[PDB]
Amino acid sequence: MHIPEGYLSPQTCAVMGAAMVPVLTVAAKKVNKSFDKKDVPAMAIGSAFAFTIMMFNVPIPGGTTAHAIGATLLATTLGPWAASISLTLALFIQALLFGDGGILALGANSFNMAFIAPFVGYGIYRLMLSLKLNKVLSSAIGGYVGINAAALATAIELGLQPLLFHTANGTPLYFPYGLNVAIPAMMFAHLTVAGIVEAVITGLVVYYLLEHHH
Ligand SMILES: [Co+2]
Repeated sequence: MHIPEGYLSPQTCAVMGAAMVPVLTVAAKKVNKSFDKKDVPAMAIGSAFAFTIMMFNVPIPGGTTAHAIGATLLATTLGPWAASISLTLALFIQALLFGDGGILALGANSFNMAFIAPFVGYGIYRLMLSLKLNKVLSSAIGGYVGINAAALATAIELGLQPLLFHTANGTPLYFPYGLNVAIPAMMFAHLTVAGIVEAVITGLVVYYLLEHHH
């Protein structure tokens, strides 16, 4: 779902970045207060793991791409504030060193994948636990819902572009497809393939982690 450079207006990029700043600021303070050095390797591993699985995507006509993220997996294991930083780091490296997702679109992409995805996933995860579902199942359901919420956010950011940024003749200045295209396109991919892959990967790793072995 990574948004490439030029898909979003500079104004949209600026708003998303200004929203993402307080988040990461708060995240940073939360982690500083309750993580000790020994916990830092786990963030970095989670970060490298999310990066790796995100590289495996499929283009979506009408949208951007579809791939898993591991956002809820990081959120259930590191806490959402630390998942935030790990996931954002992965996105930073992807954009800056690999050209995957635009640089100015970084506030947008991290808002979707490094904020919405793990916080929705974790919230859902806590809910399922309170319904007495086991951690493996709750995390997997949280994963599905989280990635789909991020897909929706992405689809809405893109879809608003032709509506808000066009020439006097009504020609799109950036992303050219509206909500009518972007939402069914992005949501269909994520409700039926990417969400499931995400759920499976989340539950699997969570399972083996709980087993501490195999
Ligand atoms: Co993406």
